Amino acid sequence: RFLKVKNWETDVVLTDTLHLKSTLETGCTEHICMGSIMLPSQHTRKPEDVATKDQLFPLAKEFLDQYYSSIKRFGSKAHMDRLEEVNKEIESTSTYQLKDTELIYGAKHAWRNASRCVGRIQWSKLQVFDARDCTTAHGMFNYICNHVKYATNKGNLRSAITIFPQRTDGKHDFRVWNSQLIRYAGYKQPDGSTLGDPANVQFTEICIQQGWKAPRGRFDVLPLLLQANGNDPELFQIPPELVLEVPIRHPKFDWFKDLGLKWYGLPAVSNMLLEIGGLEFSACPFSGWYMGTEIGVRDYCDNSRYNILEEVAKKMDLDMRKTSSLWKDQALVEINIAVLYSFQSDKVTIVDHHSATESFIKHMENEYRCRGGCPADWVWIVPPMSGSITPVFHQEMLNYRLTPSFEYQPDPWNTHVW
Ligand code: HEM
Ligand SMILES: CNCc1cc(-c2cc(C)cc(N)n2)cc(C(F)(F)F)c1
Ligand SMILES: C[C@H](O)[C@H](O)[C@H]1CNc2nc(N)[nH]c(=O)c2N1
Ligand SMILES: [Zn+2]
Repeated sequence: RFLKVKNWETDVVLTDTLHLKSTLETGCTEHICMGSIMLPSQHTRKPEDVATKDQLFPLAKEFLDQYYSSIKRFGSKAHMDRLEEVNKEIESTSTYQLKDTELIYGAKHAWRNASRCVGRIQWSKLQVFDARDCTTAHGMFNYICNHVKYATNKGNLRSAITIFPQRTDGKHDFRVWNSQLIRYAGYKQPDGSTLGDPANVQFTEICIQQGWKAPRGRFDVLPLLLQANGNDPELFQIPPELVLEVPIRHPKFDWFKDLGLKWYGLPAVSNMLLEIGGLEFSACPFSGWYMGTEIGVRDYCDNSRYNILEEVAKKMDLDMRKTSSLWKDQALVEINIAVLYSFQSDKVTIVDHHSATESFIKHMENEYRCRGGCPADWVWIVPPMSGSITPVFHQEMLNYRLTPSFEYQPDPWNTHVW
């Protein structure tokens, strides 16, 4: 009931007691482990799972008890009256509203509890933008531009989240239909192949079906498609001066510029759902900075993404006949050297997978010491390249689900009553 986790590189043992406070389920049973299912049935919030008023107060109490425990005023009159006040408000409204202080605590701890995030060492330095007074898609557009400009900070990137009004009935739902705020377009070709980013080919067409005029090229920054209070979503173009991009060059290979690759500086997930004290925030774009491998390995070299191992090994002139020449591996390392070098020489914040995984072990030690545990998903924490030469490969990690949390949710174009 007080489980142990070992680092087999260092023989370090940590003791997890935090998992006891866990409430959500994981998908695994005593007889089957689901730790490699990408979007487990549990990790999703459908708009039908509107917690009724009966369900709402325990969730509200539980969250309020840890918040007041966090500010060392647990059990005081202030806690008791806030407990009573929200109880009364859930009676009256069948929902309730978070204080600004409770919203910042909730948001920071959803990040803190994100077992799949390797960058959590920074969880307490997060800038919370309260957009719960927003009412229109134009207002959403304005909040989001302000978020991008703030978080980008001229390349000195700053973590942030913008929180739009919470779900109520489920049919009046604020949603950012983009999966990230800044993404490159993807166009299918007349010959079947794909221009830009194959991930977004359906989303790119949805923007055109709603009227987007596509420059039909590679790295075309998509428009924001914003839905407000359940209304049909409307297209907006982020001012280009607000979208900071890094041209990718290599510190040895001068032919690397002619590849003509670039990437945006700001990773800003926009499709997920923030859950706090039983309330569901369907639109909550949050941004940080990139770990290099996200761009260099997954974005650039996933078979179904930009898939550039081909041309890079070509220009490196590699033994591309044999599978066992590791030409793929060889081109992958050079590509990721280039991503880091470009961002750093341009003063845009980026972290390499070695520094990031070291910081997460260090972060893990802090959580087990001053919190009693740290939920962690090894399948996601280990970087997609050079796994065992980073310290997180050798670290045992207990995965469990704590609230407040970030959840996945259906893409809005499958649930929307147009
Ligand atoms: C500050 C710098 C940050 C870095 C370097 C970072 C890094 C990462 C990486 C590498 C992943 C794996 C995703 C993938 O490989 O496709 C991830 C996932 C994730 N990040 Fe972080 N992140 C940062 C900040 C944040 C912030 C500010 C939030 C929210 C406020 C956040 C929440 C999440 C969540 C919720 C997931 C995974 C969702 C899931 O499937 O469970 N991260 N992050
Ligand atoms: C390969 N990058 C795609 C991807 C990136 C990120 C992400 C998010 C943040 C705030 C920072 C960062 N550095 N990355 C999060 C996800 C997801 F969807 F898992 F949450 C996916
Ligand atoms: C099948 C598997 O669950 C899926 O490929 C996961 C594995 N681990 C991952 N880890 C990270 N960081 N990001 C991912 O997209 C994935 N994908
Ligand atoms: Zn399991």
